[PDB]
Amino acid sequence: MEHVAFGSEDIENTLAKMDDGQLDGLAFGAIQLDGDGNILQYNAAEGDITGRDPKQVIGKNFFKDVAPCTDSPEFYGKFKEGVASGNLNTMFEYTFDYQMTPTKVKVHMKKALSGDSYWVFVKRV
Ligand SMILES: *C(=O)/C=C\c1ccc(O)cc1
Repeated sequence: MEHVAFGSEDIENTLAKMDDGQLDGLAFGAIQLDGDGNILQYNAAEGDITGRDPKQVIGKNFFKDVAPCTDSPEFYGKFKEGVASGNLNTMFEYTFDYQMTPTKVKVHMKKALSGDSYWVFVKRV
């Protein structure tokens, strides 16, 4: 494992160092998105929760194609405000139900340490 706790204060500094191999060692799901919603990285833990094959979702649009259940003011709306503002740090519960057994999760969205990239972290609740 990669020892990083969900919701740590400096999580973006810790994950700046990890390649896809390392992101697969996290105990929670991690998605890296550009400012458009396109998927840059998708770890193994997220695949275990949603059933998606990480390698097959890279390059798709998260809100339009892969996870349309998050295309709502409660998820996408917050993301788009964060991108626009250039700052984002929010945590909330959500239910993932597109093409899967409805699953309650905790979501943490936060701006990456890198210019136009944004993290989505997920864990079961
Ligand atoms: C609603 O969109 C649920 C499904 C889903 C699929 C993949 C990811 O990463 C999140 C949510």
